[PDB]
Amino acid sequence: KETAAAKFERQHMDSSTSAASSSNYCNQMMKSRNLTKDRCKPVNTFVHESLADVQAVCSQKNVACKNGQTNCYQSYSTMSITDCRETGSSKYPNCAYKTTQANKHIIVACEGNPYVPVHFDASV
Repeated sequence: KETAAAKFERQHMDSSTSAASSSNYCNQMMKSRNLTKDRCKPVNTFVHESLADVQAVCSQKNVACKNGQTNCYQSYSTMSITDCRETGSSKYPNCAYKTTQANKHIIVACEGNPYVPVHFDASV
């Protein structure tokens, strides 16, 4: 099956755009990366950076994840991100999101060898 590292790239990477271009970015990206297949995922963030700079965050500032684990790392620098959150008119299978573009540090959890990101924790 799909690895955890691969799932993180499918759900959170968008190196092909520098930022969200319009209010429909979340609606199309959510559908196209298959994040609405079984149900509407309520929150999800896309990162508009090269995959090498996001993988490097596993060698940056070690911090505690929101749930207590200690395999979390925070970016020394801010990154371009898009936050997608479900709207009031969202109704499966027609999931609807609100697009929010912004610049913040990212917090991810890392695992394996090579040691890479496997989950998006938060943006701060």
